[PDB]
Amino acid sequence: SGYSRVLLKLGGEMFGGGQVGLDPDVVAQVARQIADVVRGGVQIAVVIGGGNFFRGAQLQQLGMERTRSDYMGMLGTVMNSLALQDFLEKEGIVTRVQTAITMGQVAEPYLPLRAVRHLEKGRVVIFGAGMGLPYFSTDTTAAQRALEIGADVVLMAKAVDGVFAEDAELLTAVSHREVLDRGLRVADATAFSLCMDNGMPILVFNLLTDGNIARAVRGEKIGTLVTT
Amino acid sequence: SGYSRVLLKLGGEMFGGGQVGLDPDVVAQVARQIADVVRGGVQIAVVIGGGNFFRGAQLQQLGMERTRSDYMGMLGTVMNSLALQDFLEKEGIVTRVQTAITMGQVAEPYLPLRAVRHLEKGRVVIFGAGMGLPYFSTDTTAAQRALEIGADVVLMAKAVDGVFAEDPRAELLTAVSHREVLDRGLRVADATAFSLCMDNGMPILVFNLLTDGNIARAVRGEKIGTLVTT
Amino acid sequence: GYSRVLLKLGGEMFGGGQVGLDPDVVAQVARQIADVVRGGVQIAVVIGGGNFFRGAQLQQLGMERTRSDYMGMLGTVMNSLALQDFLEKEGIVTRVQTAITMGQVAEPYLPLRAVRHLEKGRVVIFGAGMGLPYFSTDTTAAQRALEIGADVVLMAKAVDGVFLLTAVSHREVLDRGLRVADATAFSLCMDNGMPILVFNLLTDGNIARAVRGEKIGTLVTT
Amino acid sequence: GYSRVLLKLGGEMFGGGQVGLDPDVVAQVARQIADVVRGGVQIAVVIGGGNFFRQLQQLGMERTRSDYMGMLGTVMNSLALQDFLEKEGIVTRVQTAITMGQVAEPYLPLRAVRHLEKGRVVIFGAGMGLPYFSTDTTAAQRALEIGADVVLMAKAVDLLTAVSHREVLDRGLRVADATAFSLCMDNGMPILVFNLLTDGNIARAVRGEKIGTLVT
Amino acid sequence: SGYSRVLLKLGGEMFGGGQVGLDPDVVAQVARQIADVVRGGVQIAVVIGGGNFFRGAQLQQLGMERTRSDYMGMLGTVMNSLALQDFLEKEGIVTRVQTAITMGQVAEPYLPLRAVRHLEKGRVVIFGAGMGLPYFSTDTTAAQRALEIGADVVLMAKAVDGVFAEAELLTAVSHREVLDRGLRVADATAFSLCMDNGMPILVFNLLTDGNIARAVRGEKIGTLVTT
Amino acid sequence: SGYSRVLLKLGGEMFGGGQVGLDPDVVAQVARQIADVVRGGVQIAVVIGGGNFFRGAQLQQLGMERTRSDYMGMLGTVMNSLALQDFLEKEGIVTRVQTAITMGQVAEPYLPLRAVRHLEKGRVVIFGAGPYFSTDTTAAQRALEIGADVVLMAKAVDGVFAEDPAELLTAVSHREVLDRGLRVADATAFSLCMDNGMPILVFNLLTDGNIARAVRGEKIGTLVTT
Ligand SMILES: O=c1ccn([C@@H]2O[C@H](COP(=O)(O)OP(=O)(O)OP(=O)(O)O)[C@@H](O)[C@H]2O)c(=O)[nH]1
Ligand SMILES: O=c1ccn([C@@H]2O[C@H](COP(=O)(O)OP(=O)(O)OP(=O)(O)O)[C@@H](O)[C@H]2O)c(=O)[nH]1
Ligand SMILES: O=c1ccn([C@@H]2O[C@H](COP(=O)(O)OP(=O)(O)OP(=O)(O)O)[C@@H](O)[C@H]2O)c(=O)[nH]1
Ligand SMILES: O=c1ccn([C@@H]2O[C@H](COP(=O)(O)OP(=O)(O)OP(=O)(O)O)[C@@H](O)[C@H]2O)c(=O)[nH]1
Ligand SMILES: O=c1ccn([C@@H]2O[C@H](COP(=O)(O)OP(=O)(O)O)[C@@H](O)[C@H]2O)c(=O)[nH]1
Ligand SMILES: O=c1ccn([C@@H]2O[C@H](COP(=O)(O)OP(=O)(O)O)[C@@H](O)[C@H]2O)c(=O)[nH]1
Ligand SMILES: O=c1ccn([C@@H]2O[C@H](COP(=O)(O)OP(=O)(O)O)[C@@H](O)[C@H]2O)c(=O)[nH]1
Ligand SMILES: O=c1ccn([C@@H]2O[C@H](COP(=O)(O)OP(=O)(O)O)[C@@H](O)[C@H]2O)c(=O)[nH]1
Repeated sequence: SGYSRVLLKLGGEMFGGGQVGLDPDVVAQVARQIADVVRGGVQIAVVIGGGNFFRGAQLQQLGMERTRSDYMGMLGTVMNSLALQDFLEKEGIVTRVQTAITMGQVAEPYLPLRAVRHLEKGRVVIFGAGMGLPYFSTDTTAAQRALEIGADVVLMAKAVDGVFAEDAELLTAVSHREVLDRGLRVADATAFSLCMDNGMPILVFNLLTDGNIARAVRGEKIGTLVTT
Repeated sequence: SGYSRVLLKLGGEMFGGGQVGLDPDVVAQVARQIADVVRGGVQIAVVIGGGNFFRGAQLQQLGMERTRSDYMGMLGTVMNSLALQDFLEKEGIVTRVQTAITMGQVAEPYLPLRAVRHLEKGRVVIFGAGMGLPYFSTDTTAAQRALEIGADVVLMAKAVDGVFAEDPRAELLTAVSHREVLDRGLRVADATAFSLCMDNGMPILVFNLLTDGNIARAVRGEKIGTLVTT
Repeated sequence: GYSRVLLKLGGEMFGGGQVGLDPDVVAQVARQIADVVRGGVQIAVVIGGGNFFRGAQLQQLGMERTRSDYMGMLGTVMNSLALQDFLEKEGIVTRVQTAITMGQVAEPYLPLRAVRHLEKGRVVIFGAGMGLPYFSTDTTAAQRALEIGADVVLMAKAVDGVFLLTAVSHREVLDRGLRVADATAFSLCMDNGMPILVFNLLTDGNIARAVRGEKIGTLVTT
Repeated sequence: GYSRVLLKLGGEMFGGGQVGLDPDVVAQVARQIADVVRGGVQIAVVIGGGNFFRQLQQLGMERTRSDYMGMLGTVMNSLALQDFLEKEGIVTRVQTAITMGQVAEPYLPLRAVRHLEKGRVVIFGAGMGLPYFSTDTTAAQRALEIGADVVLMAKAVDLLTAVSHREVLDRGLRVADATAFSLCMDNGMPILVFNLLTDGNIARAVRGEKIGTLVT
Repeated sequence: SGYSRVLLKLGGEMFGGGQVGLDPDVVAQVARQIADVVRGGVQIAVVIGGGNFFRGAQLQQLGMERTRSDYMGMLGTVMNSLALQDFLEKEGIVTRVQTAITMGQVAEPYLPLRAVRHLEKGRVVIFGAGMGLPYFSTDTTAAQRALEIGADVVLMAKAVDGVFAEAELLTAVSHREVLDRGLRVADATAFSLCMDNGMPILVFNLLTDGNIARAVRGEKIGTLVTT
Repeated sequence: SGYSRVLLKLGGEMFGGGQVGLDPDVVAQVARQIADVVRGGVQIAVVIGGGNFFRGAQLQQLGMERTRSDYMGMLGTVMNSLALQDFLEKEGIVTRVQTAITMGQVAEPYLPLRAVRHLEKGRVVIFGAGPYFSTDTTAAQRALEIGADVVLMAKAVDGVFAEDPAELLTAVSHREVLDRGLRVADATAFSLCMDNGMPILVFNLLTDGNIARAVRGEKIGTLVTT
């Protein structure tokens, strides 16, 4: 039972708390939760999203170029990354932040072999700037990094308990292909492909209800498990 | 009578519109008013603030560490820089962005000799990431950059007409000495920004940027706003 | 006709159906890229690397895929430096950016600079794919095309088009099941409406005729 | 016997006779490294890349750019070795003379020694980091910088059982590239030419047994 | 009492020994003194001044451009930084030099997260090139580098015992009181940066053998500025 | 003669001129002599040493690691280079500082194809830096790479004497210096020129108006040519 190495995707919702900017009362709750599961010995890499600031396709619909707006939005997710790092630090947790856009003064660059040893060294690894590339999502970054750093599962942390059938019975266990056949919102379509095609399982759970991610990695039947 | 090269300081309210985030109505209007001055033949670099995302000092008081919160603030500065770049592109203006924190993929690093040479080429240089270091401000950034690139004056763009003896609810000042600002307690900039310009004789001009046509006035030498000098 | 183009070169176009480098192939490629820079087209090109290793074929031989994807990606810099040399001997100015930073071998990926190079009449070569495992070169050419703001993706093959449909909608190739490029890359093209033109490069003057706007190959367009 | 060894592997040791990569050859090359590691000797490996060429110097490429492609090819050989070692249960550390970060650790010699002392096998890819250098010279140089006891020139061929640096130069015997050989003869490194591919012959070699040809 | 992580300002006086250029006797003495406090267990980062070569404002007075002169003067600090690295290495002390103006192969760029990690590994971080920007001092660079790397105090290493009142050496002043008495501690702008963030400043005679380990243990030597 | 593009080599100890450090009174006149040349119409590239920021055999004896000791010298050349850039600009001369080690913020990297592009545009280019080589050698190599017609070794003696402690010789051949044992430049520097035909002109720099006579093709100093 259990997952030894996980990749946790935090949306911008987990930083802004719904609205724009930063909600310290959420990042605190967010950090107390990660810390509870690191003390259990799980190696946990965190991929940071950035919708509490900008989203590239949102700003392009307004008139801004998309490329320039995708960089704008990856830069927001570094700001979340520095903020998760501070709150995890007040929790006693050692952090290592890695950005896909290299910014030496601010974080070490993307080096996957070192990111894997940080974990083994018991450090929490924070991937910022997503994948570094415009026309991609942080959902897809979580799929990508999770496959490269040898994660056992991608933990899609949400503010509701799992995947329902419309917005309504919540279903606990589904095939990857079962999700697409029932037209379900599990992640990016692009992200889901990279996972399904490579057999990477995904767990959609309510990270904010107390002590749920620790339940998750112990193997308990928590949330929704997408597995092939 | 006339400034040849200028350094304009845009606070975060020129991107957030008073509020946290990005109000595209304001950058569009600021981008419109910069293009008007570029076609007039002024060389203009732009130091960009980030009040509309994070200030390190206020997050420090919420409990966050100052240095991490200051980096968050400088990262927000490049987000405003890229946004000014976009709107300034839609006005048909050629821009080079430079980040004090080095980010090859996003913008060329801070190289000051190339900066003044883009200006000579007719381009607008946008100075992102502040000074690249915590425990500083973009007001002080403007003071330093203006000095390093040989700007004739620091343009402190505000949304009011200038400095007034006493807040609001009426008496505006046209021309002040540097020591006049100090002896009277007027707020023109950071204590450090101002000291950096006063000690090196850089003039500061505080003016209402948002009234259509006014920056282009200020640069042609018009007696607009508030000029602190000598 | 097209102002900025992103041409995708597979390991076919360096190794030639065998393994390694067949310099008669590479030289003809350079010969044809040469033709279009004289034409006034801004061309950036993405280099694939199946004449050495493919990450998913080595993964089936036994090897770990991550480690093998990097092997594949270095393969493309070898192909990338090869094109550089021959295009130079055709008299063309090149500049090679790698998605995996190597400093001394080539400049890193600076996309705003890749585009000032095009504007200056130079040919930008995009090596090391996207610099990430679990991706293909076809996906790279879509991403790189949208980022440098190219008008169309030239999918260079050695057959002339796909089968010979001369113009097809983005949704019509999903509905008939024709093959144009990787499914991950095509969907990133369809979803952003980036056109893809599949054409025989190896016939003389074909690509020069493609950027000219001529009915050539198979054009996928919504 | 020998305590620390530098092993030079030609392109031949990766593609076999022909071009590209041969899993059989690489697998038996690693099987041989493994029972050596297990034997207690610290072993660092310099990797060549002749399996990615033929015609190279008949196309006219430059040598600067040419030499860099070869150097890139050695890093593909290193990653490949590292994989087949890993399946044999051997911990490795690939270093490159050309900084790459994302692919591999840079070349620091102090930190390579650290790795050997910690029981890991160091693979040196990208050669010397510069054009106009061979691999025989990278081997001669890195054997020196990490303090190896001997350079092991792994050939595919099996008779002189001992010559010396001052003895060979009188005969038409090429044991390695003349720039590499002139570095070893000048600094007192021995050179052992042997058949790596006869089963368990490198284990006998570092034990001190009469194998192949030793140059002192 | 004692300081657990410290930042040490060495002016040009501490390499040129007074005259211009470099004086190995002075530098050796300075490395001896740093080395024996690193074994004490102190994490120590050093900011290197440059008056034994160039000072921006002084070349400015001779006609030269300030901006260019400031850069001249910054490269002077790297020259000193390499000397201090050298003498400390010959004392068997692991050093790491980070330079504000990045040169790559001469030293590593400014990476502050990694500077505190060097200190935690027991290494001596040397801060060359000041802050990298014209129109600043290395006194301000120490005040800045000390706040960001988290140091407990700034050690203004002088050749005199401490801050005087023109005899009369002062053992402990408050920040506000230095400005009110017009005492000369550091820079004007360097002191403000310190005063405004509550960063203490100990001014002491580094040259008298054993004074810095003395200072670090928390003994009352020199002049301590605190609020 | 009539030299159209020249590589001027100055020993660093010239700028410190009398002591250690920098004597602005000397680099000032060096700048204004170089201006007369370019406003005359000659293209001029400059290499400067570092010997003024050290006391003679300072770090030869100090025990310093030679790689680190060399980097200290390269930094001093750049300090010397910026100081020249400044007075040459007050002389009204566009200048460009190129550094062998990339120092983006301080100057521009070394690209020789761009370096002649500067001289063609009436600008002076200044070469800093160059481990384990002397600035004599770098002057030899820059001069070759930028197509210079001649390497002007500006030294503090009138030329090359036959005996040394005589008569200063005015014209020698490349094979003649190696054979007679004459002090022209570093051995590696000299072999770089003699193996590539590159002529070398040794002349005293402290006497004013001499740089101008070198380029003009006055028969001054010692001309070494094969
Ligand atoms: O490291 C870098 C350097 C530059 N850039 C960005 O690339 C763009 C082109 O920068 P370039 O250096 O390629 O040319 P230039 O237009 O700036 O100047 P000149 O050719 O006239 O000499 C500029 O917008 C720059 O900000 C990066 O994104 N990263
Ligand atoms: O990386 C660099 C490159 C260049 N520079 C410095 O910036 C200044 C101008 O930078 P540029 O390279 O863009 O123009 P240029 O004067 O050299 O020549 P043209 O393109 O107009 O033909 C030059 O003085 C150069 O030394 C840097 O400081 N850092
Ligand atoms: O820049 C780098 C440095 C290191 N690495 C790679 O990261 C992996 C481990 O990275 P580390 O350097 O952090 O740990 P280590 O196991 O190799 O050494 P110690 O903990 O004992 O001190 C190694 O396989 C290395 O090659 C990179 O990929 N890039
Ligand atoms: O380029 C860089 C490299 C590193 N760092 C940051 O410096 C800090 C020090 O990270 P280090 O690489 O210096 O050592 P470490 O913490 O990983 O400890 P060991 O593996 O050796 O056991 C890290 O937190 C990193 O994010 C940067 O800011 N920029
Ligand atoms: O590889 C990446 C990662 C992020 N982004 C941009 O940065 C934004 C960050 O938001 P994100 O979409 O990642 O996710 P969310 O915050 O909703 O989880 C994206 O939306 C894109 O606009 C991008 O362009 N490429
Ligand atoms: O050199 C600099 C420039 C800016 N900042 C950061 O910039 C943030 C906000 O900028 P600023 O206060 O200037 O914004 P404005 O109010 O002018 O919009 C602060 O919290 C600082 O951390 C910094 O730390 N160093
Ligand atoms: O972003 C990239 C680009 C390439 N590759 C690897 O490099 C190989 C290059 O193969 P590709 O399909 O691109 O080459 P082609 O057949 O088009 O020549 C891929 O298969 C992967 O193994 C990768 O992992 N990521
Ligand atoms: O951030 C910095 C650091 C140094 N300097 C320049 O380098 C000189 C070094 O002076 P410093 O006071 O630091 O040396 P000290 O006097 O302390 O010996 C300064 O005067 C400036 O000319 C600078 O401009 N910015």
